[PDB]
Parts: sequence; C-alpha cells; structure tokens
Amino acid sequence: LNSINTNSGALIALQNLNSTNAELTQVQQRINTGKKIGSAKDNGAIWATAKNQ
Amino acid sequence: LNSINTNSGALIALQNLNSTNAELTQVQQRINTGKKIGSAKDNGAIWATAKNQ
Repeated sequence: LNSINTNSGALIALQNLNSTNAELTQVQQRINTGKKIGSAKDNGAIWATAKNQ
Repeated sequence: LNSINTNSGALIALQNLNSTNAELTQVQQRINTGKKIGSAKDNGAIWATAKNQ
C-alpha cells in the first residue's frame, strides 16, 4: 500500500491487456487466413486429419 | 544541586534531542529509499529474504 517502488495494479492491468492482444491476434489470424485451424499449433489432430484428407 | 560545574538537565535534554534526531533521520531514510527495510541494518533476516526473492 502507498508504495513508490511497486505497482501491482499496473501489473494485473498489463496482464489483462496482453490477454486481450492475444485474443485480437487470434481473430486477426482467423480473418486473414480464413481457417479456424491454420496450423499445427491450433489443433494437431484435426490439422493432421485435414492434411491427410 | 545549584552546581556551576555541571548541568544534568542539559544532559537529559541532549539525550531526548538526540533520540528525536535519530527518529527524524530514520524517517528521512524511509522517504529517500522508499523502503522501511532498505539495508541489512534495518532487519537482516527479512532483508536477506527479500534479496533472494
């Protein structure tokens, strides 16, 4: 409380903002590639069955 | 009592003034560093724990 060296609220706010930027990056990928699973990182099993099909 | 060669009241007054000056110096150090434990002299166990942390 009332510290000058530490600001935990800014840390939690930056964590929530980084989560929002991660969701926005996922939506940007969904928009530009047109696929909900555009790579093995999205879902390896469905992407594997898709490459085989 | 009624001595000219000594003044005990000035001695106790100097002791109280030195205590007040030490408290003001501690408050100045806390205003400076921003830490209530800025060094090992303040509290060595908690200080070493914070250093490892």
